[PDB]
Amino acid sequence: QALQKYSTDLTARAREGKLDPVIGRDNEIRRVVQVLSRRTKNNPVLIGEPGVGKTAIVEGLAQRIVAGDVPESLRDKTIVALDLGSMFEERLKAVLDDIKNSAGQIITFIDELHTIVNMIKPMLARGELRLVGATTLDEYRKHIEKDAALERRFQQVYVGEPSVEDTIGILRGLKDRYEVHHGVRITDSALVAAATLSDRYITARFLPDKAIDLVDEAASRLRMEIDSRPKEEVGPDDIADVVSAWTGIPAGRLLEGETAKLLRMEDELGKRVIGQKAAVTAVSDAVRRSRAGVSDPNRPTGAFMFLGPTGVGKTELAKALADFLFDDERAMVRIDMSEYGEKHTVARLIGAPPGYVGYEAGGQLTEAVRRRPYTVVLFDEIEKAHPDVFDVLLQVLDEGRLTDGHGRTVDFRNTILILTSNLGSGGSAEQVLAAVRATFKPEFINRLDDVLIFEGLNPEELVRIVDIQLAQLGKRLAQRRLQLQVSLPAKRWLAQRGFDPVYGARPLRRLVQQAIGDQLAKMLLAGQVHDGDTVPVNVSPDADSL
Amino acid sequence: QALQKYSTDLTARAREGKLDPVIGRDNEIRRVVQVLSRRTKNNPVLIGEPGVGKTAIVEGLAQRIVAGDVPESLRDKTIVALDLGSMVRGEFEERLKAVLDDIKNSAGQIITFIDELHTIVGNMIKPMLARGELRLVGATTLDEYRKHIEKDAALERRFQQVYVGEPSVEDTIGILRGLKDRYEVHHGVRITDSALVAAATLSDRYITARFLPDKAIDLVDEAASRLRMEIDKEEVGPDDIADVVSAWTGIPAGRLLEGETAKLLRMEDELGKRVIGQKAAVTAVSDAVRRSRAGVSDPNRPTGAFMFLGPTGVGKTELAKALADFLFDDERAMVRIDMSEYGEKHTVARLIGAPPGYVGYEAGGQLTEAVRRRPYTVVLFDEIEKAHPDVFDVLLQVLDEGRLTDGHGRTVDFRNTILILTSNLGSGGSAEQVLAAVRATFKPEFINRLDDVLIFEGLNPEELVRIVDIQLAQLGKRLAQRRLQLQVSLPAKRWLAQRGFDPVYGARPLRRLVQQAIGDQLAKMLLAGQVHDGDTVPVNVSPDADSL
Amino acid sequence: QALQKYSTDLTARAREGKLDPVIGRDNEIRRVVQVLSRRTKNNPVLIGEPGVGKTAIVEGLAQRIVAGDVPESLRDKTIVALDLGSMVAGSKYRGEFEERLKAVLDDIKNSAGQIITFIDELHTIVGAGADAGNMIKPMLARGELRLVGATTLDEYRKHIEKDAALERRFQQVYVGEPSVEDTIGILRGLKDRYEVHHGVRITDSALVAAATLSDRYITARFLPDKAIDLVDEAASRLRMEIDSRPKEEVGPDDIADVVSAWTGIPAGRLLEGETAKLLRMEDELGKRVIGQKAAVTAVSDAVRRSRAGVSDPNRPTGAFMFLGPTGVGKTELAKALADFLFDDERAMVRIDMSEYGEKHTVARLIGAPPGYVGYEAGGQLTEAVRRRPYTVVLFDEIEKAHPDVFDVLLQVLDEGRLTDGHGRTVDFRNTILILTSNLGSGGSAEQVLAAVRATFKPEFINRLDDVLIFEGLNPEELVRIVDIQLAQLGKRLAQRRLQLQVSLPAKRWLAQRGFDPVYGARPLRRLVQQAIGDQLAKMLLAGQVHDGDTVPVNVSPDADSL
Ligand SMILES: Nc1ncnc2c1ncn2[C@@H]1O[C@H](COP(=O)(O)OP(=O)(O)OP(O)(O)=S)[C@@H](O)[C@H]1O
Ligand SMILES: Nc1ncnc2c1ncn2[C@@H]1O[C@H](COP(=O)(O)OP(=O)(O)OP(O)(O)=S)[C@@H](O)[C@H]1O
Ligand SMILES: Nc1ncnc2c1ncn2[C@@H]1O[C@H](COP(=O)(O)OP(=O)(O)OP(O)(O)=S)[C@@H](O)[C@H]1O
Ligand SMILES: Nc1ncnc2c1ncn2[C@@H]1O[C@H](COP(=O)(O)OP(=O)(O)OP(O)(O)=S)[C@@H](O)[C@H]1O
Ligand SMILES: Nc1ncnc2c1ncn2[C@@H]1O[C@H](COP(=O)(O)OP(=O)(O)O)[C@@H](O)[C@H]1O
Ligand SMILES: Nc1ncnc2c1ncn2[C@@H]1O[C@H](COP(=O)(O)OP(=O)(O)O)[C@@H](O)[C@H]1O
Repeated sequence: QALQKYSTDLTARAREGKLDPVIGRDNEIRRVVQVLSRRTKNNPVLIGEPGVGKTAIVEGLAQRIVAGDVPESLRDKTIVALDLGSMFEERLKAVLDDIKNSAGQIITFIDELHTIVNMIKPMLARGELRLVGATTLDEYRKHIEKDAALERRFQQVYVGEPSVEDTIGILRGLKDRYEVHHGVRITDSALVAAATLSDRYITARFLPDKAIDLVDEAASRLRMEIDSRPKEEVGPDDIADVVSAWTGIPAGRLLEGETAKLLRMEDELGKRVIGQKAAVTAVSDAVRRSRAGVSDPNRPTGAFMFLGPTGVGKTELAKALADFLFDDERAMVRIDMSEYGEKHTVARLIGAPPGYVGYEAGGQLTEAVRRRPYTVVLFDEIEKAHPDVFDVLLQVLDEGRLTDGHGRTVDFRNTILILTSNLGSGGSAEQVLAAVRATFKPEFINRLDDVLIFEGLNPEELVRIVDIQLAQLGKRLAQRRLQLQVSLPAKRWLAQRGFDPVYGARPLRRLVQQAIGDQLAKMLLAGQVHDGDTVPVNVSPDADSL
Repeated sequence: QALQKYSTDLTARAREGKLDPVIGRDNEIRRVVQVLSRRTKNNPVLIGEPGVGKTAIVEGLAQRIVAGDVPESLRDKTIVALDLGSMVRGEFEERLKAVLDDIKNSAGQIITFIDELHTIVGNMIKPMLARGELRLVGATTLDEYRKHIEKDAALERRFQQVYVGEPSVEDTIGILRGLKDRYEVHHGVRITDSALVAAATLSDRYITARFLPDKAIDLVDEAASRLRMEIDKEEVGPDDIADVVSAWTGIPAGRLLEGETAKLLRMEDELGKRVIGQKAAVTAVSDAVRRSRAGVSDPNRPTGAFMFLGPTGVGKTELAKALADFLFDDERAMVRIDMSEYGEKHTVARLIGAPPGYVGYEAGGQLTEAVRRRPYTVVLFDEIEKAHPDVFDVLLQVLDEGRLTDGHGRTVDFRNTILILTSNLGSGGSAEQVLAAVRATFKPEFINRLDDVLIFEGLNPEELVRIVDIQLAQLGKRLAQRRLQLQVSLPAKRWLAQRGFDPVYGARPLRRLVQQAIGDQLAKMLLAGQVHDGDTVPVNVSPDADSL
Repeated sequence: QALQKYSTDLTARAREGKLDPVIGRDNEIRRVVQVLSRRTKNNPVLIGEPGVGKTAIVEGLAQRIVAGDVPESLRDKTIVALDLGSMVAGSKYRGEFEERLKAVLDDIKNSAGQIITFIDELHTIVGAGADAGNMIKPMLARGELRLVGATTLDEYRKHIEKDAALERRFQQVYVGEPSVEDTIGILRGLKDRYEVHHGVRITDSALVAAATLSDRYITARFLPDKAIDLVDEAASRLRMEIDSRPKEEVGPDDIADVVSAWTGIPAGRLLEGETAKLLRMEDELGKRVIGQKAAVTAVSDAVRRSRAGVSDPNRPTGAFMFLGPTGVGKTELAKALADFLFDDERAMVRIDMSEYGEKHTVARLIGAPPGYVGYEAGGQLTEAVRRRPYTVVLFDEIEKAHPDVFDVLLQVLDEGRLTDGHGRTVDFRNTILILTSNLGSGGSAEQVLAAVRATFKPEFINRLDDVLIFEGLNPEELVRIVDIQLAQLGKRLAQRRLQLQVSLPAKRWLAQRGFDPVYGARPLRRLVQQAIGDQLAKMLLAGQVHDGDTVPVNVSPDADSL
């Protein structure tokens, strides 16, 4: 009776009727009471993530106890809690004396007992206090997993997060508490919008609490825009607005200007990547079948690998892909699989486990994808890595998460995966087909999307490349204001001279440099071509004079 | 008695009987009390898997003590337990000093007991131990003990191992039927020997993660608690436990019954639910697998060594994928190893990997390292005709004695696997020259040890509708995220046949050919509009191609 | 009060008589004394493989000091048993172990030079750092403390010789293991302690037999304790047999009982029943091999000699190579032998020499040198033989491996020696090597005894024992062969309750078809299968046959039928 202050009550609140809204999970409450009425491995704990409603689980348990659906050994059982805000070791003895001397009738519920585990171990060894708790999977696995002394008295009970149809009524039961501060109307449309939008896209928090914070920030945004400079009720708009401002991944109804660009991706990308019709069709069909919600929910929103002959665009295409989605090139995650020539370099992209020298440094991939999980990762020269990182990527595909040294889990269900190589480089189709089937096991290539092949450059395809390179050189030497004047004969001359179909486009850059920049840099330092000038070029018998 | 707050007693509470009697395992107690009665290398250590009865044996010895039956040397000597999860950076050695000093000044032979001491061992107990005043009785698991007590120990010269592997079905049944009344008063429902034996056998067979003496008690107590809660049937029975096992694993209560008759009679269209046509082949293979597990064939032979060849794209692999699915409860079990690279004399060592210290050693062989683990697979062999006439010697050794040797030195076992040697021979002959070519190309005596050599019959120009129909029934699940139903029309569905067969690789493309077309041709409607989740999406056969 | 809670008094312990009476080893005690009595750098360190008594010498020195048998400047020195496990243990702060170590050193150097110190297993002296076990190094090289130590060879080399400037202040006393006679002396000295502990008696013949067996069968540990452990084990077993059970002393065969109760070796003095089985061997082995009377006698005589006590203790128990026509029963004779003296057909180590046609494939039964891929795994054969040191090695058809693998057996034989990757050695001294072949193939004994000579070498044929030649299958005895096969089949038909009623003409046609002169009885098991097992399988799953029916067979004009 001397515990009423250091610990609150759930028997008085039961009768006095005030209780947070509880719905569903009745099978879970039945499981809880069934495992409580056992002889061994009784008094379970709750496993999950922030935003399940496990306090709500035990609250519904208490409400059903006070209503009465219990077995014979549960005469209301007066379940209680032990306040962690009750924080020396002398008081705890008398605090636990009431629980011990009880008949197991004032059993307690230690909310978040993860870190409490000296004192309560022998006090539990006799089987007198239930010590029911509520923790998460990471804390179970790092705290109470290896100790065989306590895993004989704890039978975990897993819980299911997404419950959209009941989150509707949950919002119904909590909508009132937010219509008082925010003088706003969150319509049923807003309820079922918060319920059915942020689940697949904002998978960084969890539905029952991310949906509460979504409507909270939406009501705050509405009460904000109410003033002089920004609607009178939350609808299907401010919800999507808050969806956009979280973790960077855009997800709404439609931005009313993005539907056009997406229809025009193939054409828009053809001005930076040239040729590869099959490749552009396949890489375009891959993102449109995702932005619309057609793609599968447990998979990276894009994952394939291509290869072929050199100098064709295997990197330029991925770089243009990073360009057209983030508007800048630096927003791509790029790690080159060339340096991974030994086995033990797995911890370079994973981070060393607790207890070694480089411990707080974190990985190079998982740390860059944990925060801002929408960028595109480029695995340049995947063929070079030790055939053990391929086993990590095996887990990555078709599962969508990986663990690093510290024991946390990050998600990969909204990113794009690009891998490249040049296997064979001389086989037309069957040699390279058998080679890619033989170098990576058929159980890893099974999961992938289409493995693409680039075809190579041709004469008609090189004049446009020359035009692109010349426009680029203009952009470069525009800051000394020496805009170019080049003739179509010289254009075709370059496009013809640099053509050899074994190296691709790199000889064209080499020829452009050695042919123009040579003479241009020779003149620009001897004077007479000073700033604000336009130089012409003309095909000389062998060279091209200026 | 000064710091007895991290220590529990075993004889005091034995003077009350709050322990469980441990009938059975009376050899181990005699072995332990014999070891503990020596002069050097005393204080044994119990080595065995988890939840095997390690704590049960020491408690049984404690109870035999409190009764009094051992030699009077060990008589009148108590035991004290310890919990290490209460001690644990630092001050663990300080409390270790406290407890060791307590034991030391106790000035007697008060035996200790330290569970899973592989976390304790270090150099702080050996000067205490090589003097003869304390007696510690520890316990751990086999591989763990091999880790912490062999490399950094140098102490193994003063520890004696004791082995407790696992009880058997008949023994855990006696254990259960001994430990029944306690629960018949805890809950109190009723108990049946049928339920006990069913729990024992079903746990042993299907709960392949935990072990017997605690695994059985767990299931029994769970079923009893569920049937006490159900009163929200005053007995537990075999079904009353099979339901729990089904809820646990996922496999329903039906298949969790007799596994010979009701299984070998399911060799029916349950295969034909995944394969289409080829009922003759399915019947032949079913008879071969039925008669093979009868119990009269030699105990050293693959469970089947048949092969099937002919036209591709007819579902040659699909038969095997469905076969492994039905038998081993998984279709991700077959392992395909192409006989293409094996066209060179030297490369036959690729599927084994001969020497330790050469290029391919750690990777093992392609065949063995994928068989010694998961010895339930269904190995496939593409284009068996192109493999050099030296791997056939390996195959002979396989299907003449159910074992093989890798390079590491291990022995892989083949007495419960299934071989399947696909091919592509027989391009011109119907049934007359295909067998002659198979006889002439391969060694005509190697084929003798094989089973039926059936050839897959071609697909009826009508019987492509069934395969494409299973395909459509499948792809109907694809757009279940927006509940957009699909249309069917015999002109459209049969339009897939004559334009997707391409009779050099059967229906290889018949998945992509239709999926890309329909999916990516409707994928723009799925963003613009024109459909909602009740629309048949009527697709028609336009004058030339398949528009909507 | 400094070295009062971090140390005991070994001298006072010996004064209280609670130590064991060291016997012998006066050379090493004299060396330790004439080192400990030096002027500067007086610190001996007892070095030697583990188990040979590296501490016993220190207890001996303590006893000698207590008794007063030491030179003038060594009386009343009270050697101290220092320890560091209880100094570095409780300390979680900056500079706290240093205050304790300095207090101990100060308490030593305040008193006169009469606190001779003793740290056991001093390979635990280089740690404690984080400048520890290193401040203690000026005092060492000045003769302030004496610091008698004791460390194993391996730990010494691994932990100290990496710290050369510290190893200089030490002196090594190589404590080699004793021989059998000294071991008998020590055992006879210690007999009374165990005779008092266990209320039994121990015979001198038992002590001698222990000291002799513990040297010939347990070749992984060392003598002065490897022997004592057996005496203790047998005393304890006899005690347990006396108690708890409603001619009370250990004997010289209980020790053999122990040393056979582990390691599997049947070493003993032919207890009863065993002799009956050995005398009844040629016939008992005949029930599984019919014919070859010449060979069974040889192997039987080998086993008889080896277990009767007349055989060279350092050479294998036999190295037979028998060869002959195809399908005569060579591998089957070997398997029947292994089944005889083990009753476990899968407890022998057969290796198929048909695989080693390549040169480099020998590495599987040796290992790999240090610095290569598979090194810590070992060798297959060596690993299989290091445990179970009683198997029956076999070499299936050793004619394929090209003549280089013949240069490992060349010294496996005649010594029972083999050295794997790690540099270890294993003993084949109590195995039966057996290697078949197929030279000849029809030729007479003087046309195959030329094949052996022209294939192998003199250095090889000289190693192995008699080269048994196998006769051809007598056309008569195949009836008994078919009898054996039908018995094995009936044994396979035991989960059900079926029997057979095999008729004499059926058995005759069976022995008549499937014994072609070039391949012997090999095409008989497959014929039995395809003519009985499959016929019954088609006849059991489809009714018309049920368990219990004494199924008869017939001799129908066509292939055999029911
Ligand atoms: N289709 C193309 N469109 C635009 N630029 C291209 C194209 N093909 C090649 N290039 C240019 O040629 C060079 C090749 O770029 P990359 O894509 O990095 O080379 P690659 O095709 O990936 O071959 P490797 O294996 O990486 S050397 C770059 O300077 C590109 O700008
Ligand atoms: N022979 C036996 N007699 C009575 N009870 C037994 C017997 N064997 C097992 N048990 C019971 O089965 C349970 C086994 O659990 P433990 O004793 O913890 O197992 P263990 O041998 O300590 O190995 P771990 O640590 O559990 S993997 C005990 O609670 C016993 O009551
Ligand atoms: N000369 C001896 N006289 C009497 N007993 C001996 C003698 N040599 C060895 N022993 C006994 O043989 C055993 C050897 O044990 P120890 O010498 O203490 O072990 P150790 O020599 O320190 O080897 P390590 O490195 O500690 S495992 C003890 O039981 C000794 O009593
Ligand atoms: N005297 C015999 N007693 C029993 N079985 C025999 C006898 N002679 C031959 N056999 C049988 O003949 C068959 C072949 O015997 P194996 O010894 O295995 O052949 P093999 O001696 O190894 O000949 P190769 O050269 O290796 S093919 C087995 O089924 C034996 O049971
Ligand atoms: N099913 C539900 N319906 C309505 N409100 C709920 C429900 N579950 C929880 N709540 C309320 O929302 C909050 C959720 O937070 P909390 O339960 O602490 O999350 P967690 O379970 O991760 O600890 C609680 O304070 C509770 O009052
Ligand atoms: N009899 C069949 N039953 C079901 N699907 C079949 C059948 N024959 C072919 N298929 C289809 O063809 C696809 C590929 O055929 P597959 O067997 O992989 O090619 P191959 O026979 O050349 O190895 C299967 O995934 C399946 O969709």
